[PDB]
Formats: sequence, structure tokens, C-alpha cells
Amino acid sequence: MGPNMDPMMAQQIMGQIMELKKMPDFAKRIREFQPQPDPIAQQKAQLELMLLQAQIEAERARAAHYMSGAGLQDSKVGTEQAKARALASQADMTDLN
Amino acid sequence: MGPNMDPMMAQQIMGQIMELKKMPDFAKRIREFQPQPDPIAQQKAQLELMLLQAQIEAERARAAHYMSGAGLQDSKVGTEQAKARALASQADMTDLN
Repeated sequence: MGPNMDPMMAQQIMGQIMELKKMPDFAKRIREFQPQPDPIAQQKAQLELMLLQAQIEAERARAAHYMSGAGLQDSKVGTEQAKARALASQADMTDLN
Repeated sequence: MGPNMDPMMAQQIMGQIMELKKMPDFAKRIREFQPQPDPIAQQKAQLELMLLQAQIEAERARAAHYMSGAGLQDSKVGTEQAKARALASQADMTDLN
């Protein structure tokens, strides 16, 4: 038939084949049988948490860290300039002496 | 028949074939037989713990660590500024002398 939903319908059909083949007890039991799912939905919930945390927690934090690092380097440039100037002045003093 | 649940029903059927083939002892034993699961549910529990810990414990902690690092860099920028200013002043003193 196909992947069509409402498996209740498939149960009704199968029960009808039972009844036509003269096992009414089996027919009633099947047509009234209620399927029950297992506890594997935990897997779906946990993988959802996997993805949620791996995206919000990891990547955005990495971006923030890298931008902060870039700002820090741009700051350190000035200290490099100052060190160069100071050492030049000290060399001048030594040459004078 | 299909993956339909209630394997008790399959046992009833198989016992009926036994009885029709005249082995009533086997028929009764099969129809009253109770299947028992193994100790592999430990695997499901342990993999559930796998996922739970790998998500809560790892990723959120990584996010917290990265945000803390970003804040630290943003703090260090000011110290860089101060170092630059101080070295400039020292160079000025040396030039004056």
C-alpha cells in the first residue's frame, strides 16, 4: 500500500483477514492492539542538545575570543612603538657619554 | 505477518501449529514460554550517560571559558594603553637629560 499513516487502518485490515480466516479472537486482539514506543526518544532529545550546545556555546564564543585577541594585538602595536623610541633615546645617551 | 507487537500472539500461533501436528507437550511449552532479555540494556544506559555528559559538561563549559577569555583580552587592552603612555614619558625624560 505505502507509507501512508494511520496504522490503525492497517490493523483493521489485518484483523479483517483474521476474521475471514475464522480466528475471531486473534482478529479482535489485533484490531484492538495498541502499539507502544520504546525509550529511544531520549536519543533524539540528547542529540538535539548536542547540536544546540555545539552551536551556541562553541562557535559564538570562539568568535568573541578571536575578536578580543585582534583588539589586543592592535593595542600592543603602540607599546612596540614606545619601546622603539625609548631604546633609540638610550642609545643616543650612550653615544653622547 | 509483520513487525506487529505482542509476540505472545506469535507464540500462540506456533503452539497451534505444534498442536495440529500432534506434539501437545511442545505446544504447551512454547505457548507458555516467557522470553527473557539479556543484560545489554547496560549499553543503552551507558550511551545515554555518554551523551548527557558530553553535552552538558563539555560544550557549555567551553562556552563559559571562551567568554571569560574574551573579557580578559578586553581588559588587557587598557594595560597596553598604560604601558605605551609610560614608555613615552620615560623617553621624554631621557631626551631632556
